[PDB]
Amino acid sequence: SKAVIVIPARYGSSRLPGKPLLDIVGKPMIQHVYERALQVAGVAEVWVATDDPRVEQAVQAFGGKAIMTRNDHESGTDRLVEVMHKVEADIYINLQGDEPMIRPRDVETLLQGMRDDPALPVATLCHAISAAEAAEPSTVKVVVNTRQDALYFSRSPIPYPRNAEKARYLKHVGIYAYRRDVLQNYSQLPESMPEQAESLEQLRLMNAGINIRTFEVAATGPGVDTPACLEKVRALMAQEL
Amino acid sequence: SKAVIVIPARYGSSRLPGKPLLDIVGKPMIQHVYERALQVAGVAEVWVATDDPRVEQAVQAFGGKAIMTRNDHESGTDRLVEVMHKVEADIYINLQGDEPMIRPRDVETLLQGMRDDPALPVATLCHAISAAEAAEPSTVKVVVNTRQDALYFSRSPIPYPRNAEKARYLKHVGIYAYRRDVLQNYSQLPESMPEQAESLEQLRLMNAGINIRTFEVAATGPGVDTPACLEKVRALMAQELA
Ligand SMILES: Nc1ccn([C@@H]2O[C@H](COP(=O)(O)O[C@@]3(C(=O)O)C[C@@H](O)[C@@H](O)[C@@H]([C@H](O)CO)O3)[C@@H](O)[C@H]2O)c(=O)n1
Ligand SMILES: Nc1ccn([C@@H]2O[C@H](COP(=O)(O)O)[C@@H](O)[C@H]2O)c(=O)n1
Ligand SMILES: [Mg+2]
Ligand SMILES: [Mg+2]
Repeated sequence: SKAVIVIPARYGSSRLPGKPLLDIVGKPMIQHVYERALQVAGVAEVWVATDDPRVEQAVQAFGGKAIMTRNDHESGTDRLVEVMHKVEADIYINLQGDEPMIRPRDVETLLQGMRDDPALPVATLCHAISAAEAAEPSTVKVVVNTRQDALYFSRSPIPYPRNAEKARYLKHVGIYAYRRDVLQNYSQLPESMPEQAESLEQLRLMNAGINIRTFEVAATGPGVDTPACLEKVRALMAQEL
Repeated sequence: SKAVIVIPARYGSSRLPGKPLLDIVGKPMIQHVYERALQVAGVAEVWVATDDPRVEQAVQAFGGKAIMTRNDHESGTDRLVEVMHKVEADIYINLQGDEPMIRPRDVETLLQGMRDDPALPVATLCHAISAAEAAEPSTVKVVVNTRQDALYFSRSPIPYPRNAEKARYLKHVGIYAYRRDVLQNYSQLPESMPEQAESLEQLRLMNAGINIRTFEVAATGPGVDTPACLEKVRALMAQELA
């Protein structure tokens, strides 16, 4: 069972142009994600899928591996599909390029989940959050069954607190592990109403009946979408030293 | 394929003490639900399940079949399990005792779905609603996939309207059809945190990986839960006789 990591890292960004190259305590963000991907055991290759020559140069300068991809993809998943046709693997792990506080051990948990059950199509992560936190539509909630399969991904606070002291909440951590066959059939899947209404691409998978198993991990460090959040990651990663 | 209908009828009610006996055009609500259940084709027997002798006498007075069940039951579905041990059937249909405007044709659609797919564990009903109607916690919402299977049920307005113009809402009609094996171990299913927080019995099935297929029907008549709606129901019900 060959497994590879692919890190979507487009140069463009609405809030932080050239995000991948932003310096964090001495190293460009994309490097922090790449080096940590390298600490994950059981993975044969780690790639940074980019669209700009500057990102590609930056990745090669610190020893990393980069692969150029179409500069008109609508999302990291669509770019991952392009990489799939080019890099042969049985399992592909999609790691966000703007989440440098990722924990290698967390990615191992994810991989183990795929290998312990070869029938599992997709796997992802999640961690506990308060009800106050679950109220934010910017934070995605996931509801799971006993086997930990996802029932639904929503920006609405679910489960609903009819009996609030009985409610337990979960934030979805955007890391994904995919079986090869799922990426091969991907471009054929139609966008679904829940997906367009919620603005949650993973819903496209649930629509088509493809199962996604979650795996709980401890609370995860913040991502880099805003200048404010960027200073947050710096202060955090620095002190971590 | 033997199919039977069981109508749970707990007496108590915070808002409407004794809903089942509440009169509607000269018939206890429970009668309207029973007579309509009798119009459903393909069903061999129709029972009413209660924990209160007052409801029991009321059903026998109009010549219906009534069975007494424990009072410690947590839900209607748990109550049907007790009935299951005594009343044999391949398929059990749980019809709410407080929705008198039920359409026999909709229950047949439900039964047809079970028979068309002998592998389907549970089937239920749903119908389109406005976003405004979906805001109410008392109205349960359901979100499905392309095979009409349910993804999740909630009192919360789902799907969340990030792009409000693309949100389409489906209201869950609380009628259920289950294979016998579903009930035989429904009361032995692990606790569902979602069930406990949302107070939705069907969530115990999802928590256990048991599939529930949805079937869309036309907008249904309101229910007798609030003194406000109870009047809308009498007006309509009487208007129907006309
Ligand atoms: N301990 C209990 C509680 C309820 N019931 C009976 O079960 C039926 C369904 O209950 P409901 O409370 O009116 O309806 C609910 C509700 O909460 O509105 C139950 C809930 O678990 C779930 O089945 C939703 C559906 O999602 C449809 O809304 O519907 C009623 O005839 C009620 O008397 C019972 O027998 N024993
Ligand atoms: N069109 C797109 C959109 C996002 N992505 C990647 O997906 C991740 C998260 O997306 P955001 O730009 O929205 O933060 C980033 O690593 C980003 O580079 C991509 O490679 N192509
Ligand atoms: Mg982002
Ligand atoms: Mg009701």
